[PDB]
Amino acid sequence: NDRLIWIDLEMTGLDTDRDSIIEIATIVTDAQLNVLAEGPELAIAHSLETLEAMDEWNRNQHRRSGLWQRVLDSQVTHAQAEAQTVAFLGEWIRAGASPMCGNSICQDRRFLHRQMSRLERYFHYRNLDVSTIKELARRWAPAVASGFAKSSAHTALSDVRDSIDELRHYRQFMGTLGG
Ligand SMILES: [Mg+2]
Repeated sequence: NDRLIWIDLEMTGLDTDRDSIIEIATIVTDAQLNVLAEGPELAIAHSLETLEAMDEWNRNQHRRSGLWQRVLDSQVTHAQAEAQTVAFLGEWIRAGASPMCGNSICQDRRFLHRQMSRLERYFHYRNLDVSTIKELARRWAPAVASGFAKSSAHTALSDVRDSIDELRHYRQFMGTLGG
């Protein structure tokens, strides 16, 4: 172990039962949050009809980021993206060792469970959600949030990259627990 798998996904919506994963990205860091390697960043093939069926903020966001065009042009399926990610991970850590790390990852895990089971099982059942710390800061030390801002970026790779930086930021104000 001593290595963490960070992941983030983009979806068509919020319904963990109906919506679909359209983009995925992973990053492996050591226990001290140093990036060791960036995994494949894949947009997943979906029909134009599926994209227009999304809400409004969703459509605008993905349009502006360019993900909308990557999805239509993509030739990668859920199974293909799953296989490549698992292969990437296989070169850094054995299955079942690392918790799933990121922001609001419970939501992500529920999507993986349905569309990318093999990848879901590659994770330890434990989650490492930066949101938990964000919630505590918000209630106990509001000022601590003022020092961090998320990247302008939009892709999943920058999002996961921001999650690591966010924890890295909070760690400075965690005292003894921060190490
Ligand atoms: Mg996310």
